[PDB]
Amino acid sequence: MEIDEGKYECEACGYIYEPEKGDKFAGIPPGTPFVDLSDSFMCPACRSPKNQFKSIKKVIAGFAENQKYG
Ligand SMILES: [Zn+2]
Repeated sequence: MEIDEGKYECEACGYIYEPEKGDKFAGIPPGTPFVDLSDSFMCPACRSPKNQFKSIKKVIAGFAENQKYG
């Protein structure tokens, strides 16, 4: 829907790694971008290899628009 804060999504299970928040569930603190994870980080939900994670900085959403932007 709307992401960009270095939020990565596991294409293997659908988990979302939070960099600024850190993988508190895996052991990684916040203030850390996914690109800085360990050389072999595993998903805390599906245990997949960090290489299975993929960023997602895109915003898609639009169901109603009764206006013309000014
Ligand atoms: Zn996963």
